[PDB]
Amino acid sequence: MVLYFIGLGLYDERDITVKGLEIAKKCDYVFAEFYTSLMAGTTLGRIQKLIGKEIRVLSREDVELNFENIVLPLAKENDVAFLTPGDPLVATTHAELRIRAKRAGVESYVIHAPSIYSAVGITGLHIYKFGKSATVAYPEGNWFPTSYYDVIKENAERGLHTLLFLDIKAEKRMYMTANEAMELLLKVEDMKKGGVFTDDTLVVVLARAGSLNPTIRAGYVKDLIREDFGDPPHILIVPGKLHIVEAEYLVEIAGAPREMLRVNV
Amino acid sequence: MVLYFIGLGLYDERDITVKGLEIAKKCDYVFAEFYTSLMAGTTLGRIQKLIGKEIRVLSREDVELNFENIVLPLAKENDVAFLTPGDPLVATTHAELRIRAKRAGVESYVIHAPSIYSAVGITGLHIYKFGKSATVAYPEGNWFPTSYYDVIKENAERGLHTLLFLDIKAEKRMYMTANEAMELLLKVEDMKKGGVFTDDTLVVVLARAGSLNPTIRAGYVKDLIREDFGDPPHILIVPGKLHIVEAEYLVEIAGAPREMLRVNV
Ligand SMILES: Nc1ncnc2c1ncn2[C@@H]1O[C@H](CSCC[C@H](N)C(=O)O)[C@@H](O)[C@H]1O
Ligand code: NA
Repeated sequence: MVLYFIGLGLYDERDITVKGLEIAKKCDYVFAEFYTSLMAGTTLGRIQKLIGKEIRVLSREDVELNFENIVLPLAKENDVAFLTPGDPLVATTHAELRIRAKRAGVESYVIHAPSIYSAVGITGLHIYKFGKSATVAYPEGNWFPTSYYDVIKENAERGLHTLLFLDIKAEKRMYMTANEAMELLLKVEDMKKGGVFTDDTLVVVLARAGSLNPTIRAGYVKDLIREDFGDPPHILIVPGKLHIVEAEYLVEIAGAPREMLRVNV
Repeated sequence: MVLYFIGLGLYDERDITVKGLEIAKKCDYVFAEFYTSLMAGTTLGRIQKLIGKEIRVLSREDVELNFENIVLPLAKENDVAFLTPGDPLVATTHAELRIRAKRAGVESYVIHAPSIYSAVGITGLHIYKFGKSATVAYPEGNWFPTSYYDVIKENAERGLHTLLFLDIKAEKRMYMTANEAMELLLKVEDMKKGGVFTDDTLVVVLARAGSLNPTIRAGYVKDLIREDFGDPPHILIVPGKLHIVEAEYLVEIAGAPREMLRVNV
């Protein structure tokens, strides 16, 4: 009669909380999805070994179209867990799944875990300063989406930072690199001409948040657009005007260029 | 030899990540601060038991003025951990502590944990739609803070949701309730008369996120301002423009008035 939405955390199998693990171990059935994000520092096998339960993976269609006939039926007579990377309900559509549970007479509880939304705090950028967030999508066919560029413009205009998620093809396991993200934004700038993203724009790249050795880099596009940030996934941030302490942290921790202490503060 | 910034999570000792627990267990010295937030479902005793180490609690003064005198010295010859509620670098000034560590020749690592910043997901509000965040502070003497009101105005203007961290006076055991926050806001509205926060404003309250049964309520200020939302900690959220599914979740899960199902596009 109970469904537990349990977050898996940022990087590897140890990013799940003690509460989430203990609850997952007591569940009769455990489902998981890895289409919204992928746990780059571990594997399904390692996660299954830690939880000590067989994990049935669900595709996007399984969830969005058939959550009520795949997961909920079992949650009516047993304790069921639904595992997701990061913090449950961060993914836009996930919250609605609790409404489906209700309508099916199934109770649901949420067990939180670290999310990139809060983990980006490791860049030294003040969390309260983040504005609306967005996702950089690949252009294709006759479709060139550029809304993420407008998001950056509006936030920046108000001195706010912009958290940018990069495109991902979970199934195909193909990621968009921060490098590719920068190339696309430069292309959009050439069309929009809004002076929002140029070779002189200061950006921050975060890779493998959650690991003991994440990659945190900050600098100007002209210098970072060809740098090697390691294996995906990458997160790109376009910070608004920086608080002095933010710039110093980037300089001291992320090896940012001295220049930003005077140019972007 | 090294310093660990380890987050403890939202509610109780089990909100720490497996990674954080296993590392905390093998540290020679463990320090902690419990003034940046309230973990209403645990005690120092329970935390010490889980980690199996004695924890020396530091005050805001100990940290902000003497971190390099109390913590760092030991990190030069031992493995030290500094524990904090939620995520160590979120809505705190702890990021700056890493600079002190570096300048002292001490390498540091960060172990994230569930944070209120991402936990807002349980409100059903799309996380990407939150804009600049703010803190509602207790007026002090003739000083009556009001900046948070302008933040709400800026966000609502963009149709973005506003997350409001609430004040805390740890040494006085004082934790601002959502009720007190709304009262202060109504008073600021009377002074500024910007039509930003009135009795008809839709607000969302999230109390004791992280527990298995947090209080999640949504509705008009006039109806919520005197409602008992349970023990602290609380956060107040003032949504911007709602998507259909957001409104639906507020009604179905947060008990909002069914008329809120209708949205003014
Ligand atoms: N579990 C919880 N439930 C509701 N509000 C919470 C909360 N934890 C923190 N808060 C809010 O956040 C404020 C502290 S700011 C510190 C946040 C912490 N670093 C984190 O990552 O979560 C509290 O005063 C309250 O306003
Ligand atoms: Na945000």
